[PDB]
Amino acid sequence: PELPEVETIRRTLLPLIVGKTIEDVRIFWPNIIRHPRDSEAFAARMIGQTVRGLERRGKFLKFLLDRDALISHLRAEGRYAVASALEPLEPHTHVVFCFTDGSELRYRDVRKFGTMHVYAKEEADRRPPLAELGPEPLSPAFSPAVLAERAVKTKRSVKALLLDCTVVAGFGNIYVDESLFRAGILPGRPAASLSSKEIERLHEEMVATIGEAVMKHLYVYGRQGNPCKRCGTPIEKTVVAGRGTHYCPRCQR
DNA sequence: AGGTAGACTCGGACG
DNA sequence: CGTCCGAGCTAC
Ligand SMILES: [Zn+2]
Repeated sequence: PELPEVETIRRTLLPLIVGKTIEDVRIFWPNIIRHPRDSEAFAARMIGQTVRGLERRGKFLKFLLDRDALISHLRAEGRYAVASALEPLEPHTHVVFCFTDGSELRYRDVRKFGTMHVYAKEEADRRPPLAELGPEPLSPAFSPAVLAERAVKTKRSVKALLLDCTVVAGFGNIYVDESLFRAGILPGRPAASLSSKEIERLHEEMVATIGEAVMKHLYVYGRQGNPCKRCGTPIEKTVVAGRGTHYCPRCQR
């Protein structure tokens, strides 16, 4: 899931778990657990804590308990569900939080690619994976000025810059390509090559693109070989910043 | 110094 | 049957 979907998960999951108390934590793929390094310590420490809140930073979910925060990243295919301990688990369920009311918060991930870290709440923001995370794209903290300052100081492409979690939080591949198309900027452009006008336009399209998605369709992403919706030129796909990258070679320069 | 590329994690889809 | 893919500690 991308940022807007993670926000939807945050909003919908919270009422399904708030106020529940963890009675057991079962782990079927210990590698998902990144901190504490020992999955048995991870399980032991959460037992007895009650869920108090659920926040989002970038694409990270931050479960707030009594003493600890659980920081979870789902990557592309991770998913949470709340269900009865009496019913068989869905396939690819790797971690289950069992509540005293007989319900469970289950984490599934066919790719086994997501991560979990638990720290005392007051430490979470200054430890991985939240440490050094950039500002929320929809916050005043993410400004043209902030974007301009990062862009001038790097030799990287503008696409690489936008994918950098320290620059802006959780702005995914799809939204990078869409925003660059909407701003009329080629993804392979050196970030430092962007004018003030272009940085302003890019910031504006980033906010509009992800903001529109958060409230509730694609110009380029996955549309290679099909006509641009604005000019009819075939959309092209190449590798930029180590990712599949889609663009219109007429609309973007 | 620290910015930056590479290694790493996985299994479904693809040739 | 190998190769590809991609979000977010190690080593030049
Ligand atoms: Zn076009």
